Amino acid sequence: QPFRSDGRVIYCVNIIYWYIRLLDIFGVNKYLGPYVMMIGKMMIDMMYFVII
Amino acid sequence: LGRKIYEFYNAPIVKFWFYTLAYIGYLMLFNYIVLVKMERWPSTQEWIVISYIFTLGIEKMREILMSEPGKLLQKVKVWLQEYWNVTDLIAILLFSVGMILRLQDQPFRSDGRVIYCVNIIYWYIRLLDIFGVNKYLGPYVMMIGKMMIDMMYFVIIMLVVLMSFGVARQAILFPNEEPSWKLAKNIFYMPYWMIYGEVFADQIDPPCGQLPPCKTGAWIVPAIMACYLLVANILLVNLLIAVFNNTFFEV
Amino acid sequence: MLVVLMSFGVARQAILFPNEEPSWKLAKNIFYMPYWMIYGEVFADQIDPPCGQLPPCKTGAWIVPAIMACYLLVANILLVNLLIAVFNNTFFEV
Ligand SMILES: CC(C)CCC[C@@H](C)[C@H]1CC[C@H]2[C@@H]3CC=C4C[C@@H](OC(=O)CCC(=O)O)CC[C@]4(C)[C@H]3CC[C@]12C
Ligand SMILES: CC(C)CCC[C@@H](C)[C@H]1CC[C@H]2[C@@H]3CC=C4C[C@@H](OC(=O)CCC(=O)O)CC[C@]4(C)[C@H]3CC[C@]12C
Ligand SMILES: CC(C)CCC[C@@H](C)[C@H]1CC[C@H]2[C@@H]3CC=C4C[C@@H](OC(=O)CCC(=O)O)CC[C@]4(C)[C@H]3CC[C@]12C
Ligand SMILES: CC(C)CCC[C@@H](C)[C@H]1CC[C@H]2[C@@H]3CC=C4C[C@@H](OC(=O)CCC(=O)O)CC[C@]4(C)[C@H]3CC[C@]12C
Ligand SMILES: CC(C)CCC[C@@H](C)[C@H]1CC[C@H]2[C@@H]3CC=C4C[C@@H](OC(=O)CCC(=O)O)CC[C@]4(C)[C@H]3CC[C@]12C
Ligand SMILES: CC(C)CCC[C@@H](C)[C@H]1CC[C@H]2[C@@H]3CC=C4C[C@@H](OC(=O)CCC(=O)O)CC[C@]4(C)[C@H]3CC[C@]12C
Ligand SMILES: Cc1cc(NC(=O)[C@H](c2ccccc2)N2CCCc3ccccc32)no1
Repeated sequence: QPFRSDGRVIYCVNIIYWYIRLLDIFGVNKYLGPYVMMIGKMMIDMMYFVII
Repeated sequence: LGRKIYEFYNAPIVKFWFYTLAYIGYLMLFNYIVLVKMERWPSTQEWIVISYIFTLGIEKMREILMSEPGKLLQKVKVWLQEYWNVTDLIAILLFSVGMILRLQDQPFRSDGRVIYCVNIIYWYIRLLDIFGVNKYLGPYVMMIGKMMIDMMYFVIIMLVVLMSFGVARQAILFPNEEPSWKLAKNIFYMPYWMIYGEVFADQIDPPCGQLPPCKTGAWIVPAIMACYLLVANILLVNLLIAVFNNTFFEV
Repeated sequence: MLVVLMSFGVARQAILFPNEEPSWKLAKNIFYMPYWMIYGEVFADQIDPPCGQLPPCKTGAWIVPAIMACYLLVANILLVNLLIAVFNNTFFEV
């Protein structure tokens, strides 16, 4: 301690990333892949929206 | 006059409206018996509802027997090819199970009440099913179907994002909960009502250390809360705006 | 919407509050609670209050969060978006 709780925090943000990798693997499905590229282009447009 | 009354009452539109009025009265008496009490023996309204269900089951057996094929398993499969017949049979067995439980003593009576409520849910969905006769409601019904499929795929993606945020929140804050099934309750509880309005303003960054001491990374939870709800609400909800608009053109 | 909302309200007021005698306030509750549930405020205090730890839990008190989630989900998203699409395709003709 106190580095153990910091390691726990890093473990949680890595969970976040590995669920995003589970979102990445959904490009095999023909119904989820279009939604994934929606997430990408809508993320760019929301970056400009987030500025305004 | 006898030919007049017999020619009137055998008309299919008269049959449709009489069945609709009887279904309306059925839904009324079902509402009455799920709000008002039940004892060791049922009331007259609940006996009428039981009679409704059992005669509907007898009529469904008449539908199965008097169909077009001649083999028993073939005509049963032909009748079960329709989805509404499948859910109707599931509800009939559910009501009979609930009535068997309710005719027994406590604590099975409250379980029968629970089954009665979820059967109410189903019979209101059947009232939604009957709205395919109207030229203005039928398009809305097929919207409900195709939008339900698209929301199933949306619910998969939303469930991934929401589950990740809930796991991160319940692992940063509350860092000392032993193995219990209530952890899943928390991670599915908090973000799901976070989407829909109420952000739980008291629960986000409560004052600590000024009060219990702050957990390590307690400031990370406002940041991942902001990031999660942001991309969740705006990205996926708008996404569903675009999805349901491009579904409506074809329909 | 009235069909779906009425079914959820009847189910909620029949699972929870299982001991209310015949009174016209039952209709008040079943039209009260889901209608403001749609529009914002989800009544966070009233959903899964701690019981048995406090009055004992009614049977199936855990079913009300599930049917709450299912109801508002399909209610809010399915019908409200549906009205987005409906009002967009009305605006073209007008
Ligand atoms: C990835 C998606 C599709 C599902 C995510 C599910 C998780 C939220 C679940 C699945 C595995 C679950 C765990 C499986 C085992 C247990 C032991 C369980 O312990 C007991 O019930 C006490 C008795 C015993 O230890 O056997 C408490 C819940 C817990 C930690 C569960 C917590 C919730 C978890 C992580
Ligand atoms: C692929 C998609 C469409 C699946 C959608 C369904 C799931 C998101 C649902 C169905 C079954 C649900 C589970 C059914 C039962 C429980 C036990 C429940 O345990 C408690 O609440 C603790 C005990 C208690 O306090 O009653 C926690 C939620 C959980 C894991 C539920 C989490 C959400 C689940 C996985
Ligand atoms: C996306 C655009 C349009 C707006 C920008 C939003 C975020 C950049 C803001 C909104 C909420 C903010 C957070 C609100 C509260 C806190 C807690 C604060 O920590 C504390 O007050 C001490 C620890 C604690 O008590 O939790 C650190 C900054 C932080 C994470 C803020 C960081 C910046 C955030 C994430
Ligand atoms: C299906 C749609 C279109 C309407 C749904 C309406 C229901 C919510 C209503 C219609 C029938 C009503 C019931 C009709 C009769 C009564 C008796 C009533 O009792 C009294 O007023 C006391 C005096 C007496 O018993 O006559 C209390 C309300 C109650 C249970 C009503 C509760 C609310 C109900 C179920
Ligand atoms: C087909 C659609 C478009 C019809 C839309 C109208 C209905 C949804 C409204 C119109 C009349 C309303 C009813 C008028 C009066 C009452 C009595 C009211 O009784 C009480 O609140 C108890 C007494 C009290 O505390 O004042 C409960 C709601 C109810 C049944 C209302 C429920 C909602 C109703 C049926
Ligand atoms: C649809 C996708 C995108 C997200 C998944 C949402 C549901 C699957 C979650 C959200 C709210 C959850 C419920 C929140 C609280 C509870 C109460 C819990 O029961 C108790 O805590 C004990 C009884 C009580 O006190 O009510 C059982 C699990 C349950 C129904 C949970 C089951 C899973 C639910 C319905
Ligand atoms: C109990 C109970 C259910 C019920 N009603 C029906 O389940 C249904 C119906 C619903 C609304 C309007 C009209 C009819 N119905 C009755 C006879 C079998 C059948 C076949 C095909 C389509 C509908 C239908 N009445 O009492």
